[PDB]
Amino acid sequence: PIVQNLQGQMVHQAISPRTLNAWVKVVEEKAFSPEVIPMFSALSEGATPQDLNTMLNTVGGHQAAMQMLKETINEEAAEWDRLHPVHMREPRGSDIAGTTSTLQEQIGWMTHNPPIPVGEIYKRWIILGLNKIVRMYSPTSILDIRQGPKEPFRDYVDRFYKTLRAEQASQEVKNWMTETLLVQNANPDCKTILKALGPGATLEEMMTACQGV
Amino acid sequence: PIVQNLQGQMVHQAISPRTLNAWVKVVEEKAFSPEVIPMFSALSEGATPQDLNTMLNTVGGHQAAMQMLKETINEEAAEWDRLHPVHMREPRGSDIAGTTSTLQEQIGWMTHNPPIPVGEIYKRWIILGLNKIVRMYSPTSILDIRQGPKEPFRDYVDRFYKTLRAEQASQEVKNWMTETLLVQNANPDCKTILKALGPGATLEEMMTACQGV
Amino acid sequence: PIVQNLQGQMVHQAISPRTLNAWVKVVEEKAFSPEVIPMFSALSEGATPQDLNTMLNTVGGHQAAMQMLKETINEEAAEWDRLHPVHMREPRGSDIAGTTSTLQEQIGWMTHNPPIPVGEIYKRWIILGLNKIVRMYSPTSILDIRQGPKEPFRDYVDRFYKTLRAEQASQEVKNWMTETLLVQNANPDCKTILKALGPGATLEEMMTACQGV
Amino acid sequence: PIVQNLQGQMVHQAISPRTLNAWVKVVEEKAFSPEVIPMFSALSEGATPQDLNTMLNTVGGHQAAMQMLKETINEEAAEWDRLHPVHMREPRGSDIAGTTSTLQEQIGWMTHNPPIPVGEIYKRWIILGLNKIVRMYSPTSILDIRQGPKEPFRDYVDRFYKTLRAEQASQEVKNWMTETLLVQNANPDCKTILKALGPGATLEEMMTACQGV
Amino acid sequence: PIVQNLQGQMVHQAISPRTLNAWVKVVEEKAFSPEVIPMFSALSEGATPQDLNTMLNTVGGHQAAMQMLKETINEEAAEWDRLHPVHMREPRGSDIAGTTSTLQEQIGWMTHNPPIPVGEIYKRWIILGLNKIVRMYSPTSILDIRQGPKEPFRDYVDRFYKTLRAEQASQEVKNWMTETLLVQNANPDCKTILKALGPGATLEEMMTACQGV
Amino acid sequence: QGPKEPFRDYVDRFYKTLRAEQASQEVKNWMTETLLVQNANPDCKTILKALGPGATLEEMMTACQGV
Amino acid sequence: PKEPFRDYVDRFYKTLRAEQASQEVKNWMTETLLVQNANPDCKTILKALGPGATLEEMMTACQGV
Amino acid sequence: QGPKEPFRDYVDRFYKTLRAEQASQEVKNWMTETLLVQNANPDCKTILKALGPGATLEEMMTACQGV
Amino acid sequence: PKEPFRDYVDRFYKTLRAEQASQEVKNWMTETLLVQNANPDCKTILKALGPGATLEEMMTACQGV
Amino acid sequence: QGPKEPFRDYVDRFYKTLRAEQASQEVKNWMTETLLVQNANPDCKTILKALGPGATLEEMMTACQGV
Amino acid sequence: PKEPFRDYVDRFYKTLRAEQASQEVKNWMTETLLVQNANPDCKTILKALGPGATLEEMMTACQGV
Amino acid sequence: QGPKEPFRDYVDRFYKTLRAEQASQEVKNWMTETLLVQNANPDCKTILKALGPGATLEEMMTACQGV
Amino acid sequence: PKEPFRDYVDRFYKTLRAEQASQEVKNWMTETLLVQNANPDCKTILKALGPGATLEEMMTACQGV
Amino acid sequence: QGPKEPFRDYVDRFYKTLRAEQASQEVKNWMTETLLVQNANPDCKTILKALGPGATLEEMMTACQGV
Amino acid sequence: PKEPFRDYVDRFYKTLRAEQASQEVKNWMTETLLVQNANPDCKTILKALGPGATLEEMMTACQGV
Repeated sequence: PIVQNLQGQMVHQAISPRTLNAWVKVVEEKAFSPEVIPMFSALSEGATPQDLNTMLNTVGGHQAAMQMLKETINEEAAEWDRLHPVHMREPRGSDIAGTTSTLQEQIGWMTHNPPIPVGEIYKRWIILGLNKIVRMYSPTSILDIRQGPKEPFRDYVDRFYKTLRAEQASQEVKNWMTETLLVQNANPDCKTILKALGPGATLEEMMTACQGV
Repeated sequence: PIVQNLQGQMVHQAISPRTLNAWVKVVEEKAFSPEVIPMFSALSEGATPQDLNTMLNTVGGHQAAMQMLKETINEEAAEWDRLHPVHMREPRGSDIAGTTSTLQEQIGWMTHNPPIPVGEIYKRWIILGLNKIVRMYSPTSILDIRQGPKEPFRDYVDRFYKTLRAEQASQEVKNWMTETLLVQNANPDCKTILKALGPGATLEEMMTACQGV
Repeated sequence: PIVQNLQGQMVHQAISPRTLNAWVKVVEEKAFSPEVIPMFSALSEGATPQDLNTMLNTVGGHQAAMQMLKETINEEAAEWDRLHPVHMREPRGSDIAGTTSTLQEQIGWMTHNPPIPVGEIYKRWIILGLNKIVRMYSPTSILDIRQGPKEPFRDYVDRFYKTLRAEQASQEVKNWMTETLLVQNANPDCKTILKALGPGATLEEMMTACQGV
Repeated sequence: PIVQNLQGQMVHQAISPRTLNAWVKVVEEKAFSPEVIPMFSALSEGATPQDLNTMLNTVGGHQAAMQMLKETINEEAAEWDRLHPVHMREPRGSDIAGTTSTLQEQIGWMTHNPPIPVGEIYKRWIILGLNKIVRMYSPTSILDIRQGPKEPFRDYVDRFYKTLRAEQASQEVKNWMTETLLVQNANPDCKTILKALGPGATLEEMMTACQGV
Repeated sequence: PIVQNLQGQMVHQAISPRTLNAWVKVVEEKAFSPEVIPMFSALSEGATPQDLNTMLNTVGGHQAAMQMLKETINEEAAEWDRLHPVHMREPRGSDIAGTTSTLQEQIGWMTHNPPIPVGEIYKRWIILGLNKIVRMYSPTSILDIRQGPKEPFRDYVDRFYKTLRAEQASQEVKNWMTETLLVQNANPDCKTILKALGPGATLEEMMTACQGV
Repeated sequence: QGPKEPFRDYVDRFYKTLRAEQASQEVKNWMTETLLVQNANPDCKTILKALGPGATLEEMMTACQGV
Repeated sequence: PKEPFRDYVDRFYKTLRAEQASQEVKNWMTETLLVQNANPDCKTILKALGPGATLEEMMTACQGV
Repeated sequence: QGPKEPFRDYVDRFYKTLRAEQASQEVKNWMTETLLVQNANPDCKTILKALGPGATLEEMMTACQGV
Repeated sequence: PKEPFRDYVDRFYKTLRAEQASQEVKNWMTETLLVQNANPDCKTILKALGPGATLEEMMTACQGV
Repeated sequence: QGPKEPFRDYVDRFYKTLRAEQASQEVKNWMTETLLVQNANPDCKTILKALGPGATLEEMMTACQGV
Repeated sequence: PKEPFRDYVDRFYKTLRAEQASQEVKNWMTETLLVQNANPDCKTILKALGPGATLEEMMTACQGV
Repeated sequence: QGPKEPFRDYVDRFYKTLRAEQASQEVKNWMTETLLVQNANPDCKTILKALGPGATLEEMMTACQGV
Repeated sequence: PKEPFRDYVDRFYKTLRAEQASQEVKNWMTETLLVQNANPDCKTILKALGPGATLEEMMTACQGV
Repeated sequence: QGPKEPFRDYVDRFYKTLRAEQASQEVKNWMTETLLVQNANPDCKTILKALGPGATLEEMMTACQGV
Repeated sequence: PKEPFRDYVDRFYKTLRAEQASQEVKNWMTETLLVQNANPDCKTILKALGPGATLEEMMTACQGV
């Protein structure tokens, strides 16, 4: 992170040891279940690119996942260099990625007016790679999720949304999936309740109708 | 949060990374079980509206829940604008919600004399939305909770109160529910013990009578 | 808590958000099992009455438990007013409870010479209420605890002491309970080993005799 | 702990609330399993005797364990007074134990040149008492540990070493126990593999030979 | 760690008590499962050799593991003394290991220009020893890992990679192992799917082909 | 509600009981909304739940007649 | 009896094109009679819509039961 | 208490034993309150628990006679 | 024998309106005799109230057992 | 797809249905890619998955004919 | 029928060395005929490669099925 | 110890073996205390454990004779 | 044989009041003979006390076995 | 290795296969050390593991002949 | 056949004290012949030591198999 020093000038604060341990727990124990993206996004709040690379040094070891992450970062760095050609110096994609930039360059950019938020930029490329990894480690297609013959509708909704949260689908597809597939893949008793609501039903109406089904 | 700087003037302290991770754990792993409201209320102590929005950026992803939260916030923001028409400037509902206000406006209001506690105000609108979400994700009506034929009365009381804590019921209804339904839905042996106490029984008397039932 | 400011004068430090979350976890998940009293006592180290009330705002919601806590606090506040009649001003019971006192009154009392430790006083009234609540939520009388026919003696000793720790019993009764009931309620094989030690046996002798029984 | 104040003079920092809660978790939930000694040793890093007594106020409640701890501390305090007769004043055993010494005496001793490290001294007496308690609560003699007929050798080695770590045995006895009993109490198939290594085998050789046995 | 003091000069900050407790949890509870190396690497960020030795004082007790660690450190210290003969003074291997160096020597080296990063050097020797220990405590050869007849391919990939992460294999061997053994040891149905991809398949292609197999 | 009981008869039983019930009007409001659906016959209950909680008694009867 | 509801509808509206009642009557005819002359199962399903149902609602609800 | 034993007889057994018991008056207080109910016959015990712990022995006998 | 307790009460008080003892006797009559002439099960339930029971307590306790 | 149905017939069924389906072109894109493989016959599905998602319909038919 | 695919290939190419069609024909002969004259199982496996398959792909795919 | 073996005979077996055992005197001290009780016959072992670890061999034999 | 140990003790001490040996003998008589003339089970239990046992220890140990 | 196969024959099978194997010399080193023991017959494998990984092929054969 | 290995050793060395070959031969005799004349099971166990085994290794390994 970045902290105002005793002289009032902004200075680096290293990402604290037990924060990195909380990220190591998230990488090692949750096996890229979709909550890894929220927890990465949270633990890296205000992280400089040096801090973000300090976190990715423990995605290393998951060498298949790390490869997908590195190539996604490189792909986005090239796309940055394409969208923003050459005119502190303005950061190139490798400067955003914290490989070629100095720490003082990173903090300078993040503390500029207007800010050049290279940390919270690079964090988007990393989150996009983590989305690819969460897809790879997903156990099921959304089309495989069906309600158990005695499964509570809440628990099926959780299985469904947890899977949907991993999918590649655009929001327009996720809307269609929510309405059609959540109804379609319910068990026949609960499906009968859901069908009676008609196509415009909110998830609130669906679940409140199916309490104790 | 808000912290007195080295100059003695009040300044922003960002909600720390591992605090946000503790909130991500509460959203992701506890599936809007009713303890999500206490834990939100605790983790957001002294949060500015910018901090609260930083926490809600991880209710996003639970898109059905996030919709209920956004529309509840907008509903309360309109109700604020109705209850407090136009006369720092006094905050409009979108200023309470931290969308249109600056961070310095938020801290200025929260540090005024008397304080204008826009953080601990907005936190009530958020908690009201989380109550709607906790209802939606509740597994059972309070009327579905019945003591198992060999369930310890303590464990049934916990199942009952945990469900009652999710319900929409006003306190007058919750009082009636406690006295009549907790007795009514006990198993017949324990119900016989509870009935013998009469209608005025405290929960202490009920549980102390039913130890080892 | 209370912290020496940059001017050297003592000032309030708010009980930190993730400390309150650790208390919410203790209230919500451990269901007033007896370790709730140690964890309350620990998390509230150096808490002012405003801090303690900030912690009790999450016992609220457990409305039966909260009622027992409020009436125990009020009972102790009246007993304080009785034991210390009217002569900073000396704190009345409601000043100890942090309802009628200002934060500066609370810190002034806690930092006086000699100290008037209104925080670590009020914390005793709260712990006394938590003892009543731990009794109510206890699953068994100490007289119901018997060693399983193949239960290791250590595990029965833990079940016994965990229950004994919840009981109302004075220390003289707890001594008698330890010696007579721990022997009496062992299974007949282990009971035979324990009886052979005679009445003066320490718990160390009992357990070291019963390793691998 | 001890911290350099803004004037550069050393001053007390109270053992933080959530550190005490992490110790309460270790005492309450791990039932004096042998890792309680490492976790006590870690959480009490740089603790003054006042801090250490603040931690032992939650071993209280485990009244049998607390008695063994108190009498071990008193025994060591007398042994200190014997080994160091009367000549800040030099600390007596009760000054090491933080009962008769002031906080400023404790910090003065710990910050002297050479240091008089009354905290990290007293912590040894406490750890010696915790060793007695870990023995009492041990479930088995080391002689009771035998490998299951299909138990992986790693898991038996863990059961064995975890038990050995609780035993009274001197290091010379622990060496003999490791070599003879770990071989002797293996199941006959794995025992056949281990015997083939001869008496000089390292634990590395034993385990690498028994992978997938 | 190392922190800039109020005078701007760099000074020691002790590795905080609850950080050491998080390491004790990692050593005691995770039984040298391979995530112990990431968690050591994370918790020891910026650790001086005195801090690292403070962490290794709780690998002590796992006396077989501690022996492998000590001899690996001594082996690397001798190799350091060989690779860097005698010319602050330049650190010898025992100065890197923090046995013969002073704390001020350690911080002086770590804060030099260019830095002499004795902490993040010594941490490599420790991690190399932890790799030996993780091998010893590994439950299986990579050749023993086979997919269950109904095991999801994701779960077999996790079992495989978790085992591969423990192995001695160089990266060239790990590449060959990934491609040939992951295919070879799949169950015959999933193996049929994997074989159809040909030898060049990425892990992404393998897993996306085997979703719901 | 009985296993074959017409919904108009069950409504009559319910409100006839509710007049004797001694709880306050606030509780009776919650009762009329929650219990009337909860204790309905499983077929009739399935019809009623599809109306949602805002339905009037007239609408509930109009839907459930002949179920 | 067991005629698919779309076929019963087609018969009904084909007849309603022929018989010559006034518009208010034809409205009432569709709304009451299309339900009341339906198969007993279909009639039971259709009454769950109440009196406001358009034909599209009736067909999408019934599905031939 | 026996499976058919009159409560007055069980009280006589209990207090006759309590006079021989060697524990202090503090323990005997706890005994008279806790054990007398705990070891009562399950029917009689069900009557006694409904009186609550503040009941006198006279009240306990007055309630349990003829159970 | 098995008469519902409300009916036994009604018979008793209907009789107590007729027989002419003084008020102190009538008080004692309700309190002792309404219990002691009850059905044996009802009598067993009613004695659990002790001597202080009003008729409302007696009826709400017994419920016809 | 049927247990013995030729893949060209299943493709005809699928796209004939897809023309009647009322969802937007964005959804239909996702449908044509995902559902066509997902609902294929297990043998034919095994052939299709080996082509990967980038395969054209012509390639899918060319592979699955005679499966 | 059940001849191992390598032996069928060897027979085919041994024959293709003898019969005298032009190069474009020989290319088409290997590509179409080596598949179309294969055993029915082998033919089924080989068509999964499409028309671009080299002989090395054909043999490493078929493995004699 | 055998299922019927007199404790004096088991002590003779044990110490006769202990003289042949090659471990150091520190280990033999731990052996004589721990193993002698641990490997005793379950009845005899129950007698021995009640003496506690500080008992002498003479006391152990004096207690276990005729068990 | 199966006589409760308290009764055997009472017989023994009643006899020891009568027979006229000197005090050192009477001490030895209680200590050795009260054990050695006991029932074989009682004797087995009592030897577990060793020679130092007072009569109160003997009775509280034996309990009539 | 076969259930009765002489170790010299299994070594010949293994290295004859290893010459055909297309992996690099780094992989073949790991193969010769790991697989030769791992795939040995359970009796022969038990002999081989007792030699440890540093043993030469000559030592492995010298130990396993006649197993 | 089934003779305990210590007894076979004792017979062998008792004989080796008598027969008069030179020292290099006696070394080879102990090393090869003590194994090769052993019982077939013992011989199988002993070859697992290789040629370097001293008699103490041979006895502590074999244990009479």
